[PDB]
Amino acid sequence: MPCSCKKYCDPWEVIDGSCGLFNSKYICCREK
Repeated sequence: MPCSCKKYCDPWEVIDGSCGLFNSKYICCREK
């Protein structure tokens, strides 16, 4: 996956959506 599901992003990555079941997690994709 180019993107990645995490509760919070990386110092080099930024949010892009909401993953998980009740959207609890976030679809964080690379800062490009």
